[PDB]
Amino acid sequence: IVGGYTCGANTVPYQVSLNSGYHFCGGSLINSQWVVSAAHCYKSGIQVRLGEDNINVVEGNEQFISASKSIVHPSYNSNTLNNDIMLIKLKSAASLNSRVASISLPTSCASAGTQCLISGWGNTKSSGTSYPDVLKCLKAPILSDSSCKSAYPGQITSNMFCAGYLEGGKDSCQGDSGGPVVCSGKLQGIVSWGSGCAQKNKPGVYTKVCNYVSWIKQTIASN
Ligand SMILES: COc1cccc(CN)c1
Ligand SMILES: [Ca+2]
Repeated sequence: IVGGYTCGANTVPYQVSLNSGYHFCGGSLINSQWVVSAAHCYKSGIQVRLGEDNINVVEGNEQFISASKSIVHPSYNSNTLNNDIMLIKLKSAASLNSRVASISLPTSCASAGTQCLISGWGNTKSSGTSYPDVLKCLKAPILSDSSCKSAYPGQITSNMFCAGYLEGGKDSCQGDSGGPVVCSGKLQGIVSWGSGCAQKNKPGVYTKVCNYVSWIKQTIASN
């Protein structure tokens, strides 16, 4: 997260870190046994880390649970990043509490201008590289479909939305991938793509979760 703030430990209880020997992506806990992430975050050997603030230190609220299965969306296209969503099932159910908690799926899609919270452990520089140990947060509005399409001609599908600031300076970044965009207590987005971080006229692009609720529910009910 570029241009954000330190969230504060365990203030984003659905936020998870996906670890394959190191943090590589974020995710969102949506029930005791399942995580939503980006399809581009797919790899084998994933351990889900919940209850994290400083990802380099054991601080006492963590649960580390290996994934038993990953399910990438059937329609994910890695080139276009259309349908950039994946589910990850935990080997064991997480113990839910104030600091480890699920986030509700959307019942409605959020509109442009809605204010959301985007979070992650990704790079904090628009030009350099600095990775924070503690969770970073950004408050950002959903952008209009027209402005998003104008920003990225030819690339925005009905399964994507833009959020952020056309002026630059505040954005998601590498390693934030897969993480949450939450608006009014519901997971409306997944950190997906962009062109660099925090550049003018290149806001972040997010998977449009409301489009996937039926798939998510059905998949969970049978797996
Ligand atoms: C270029 O790498 C990125 C990864 C996640 C999100 C974004 C959006 N600025 C960019
Ligand atoms: Ca930790």
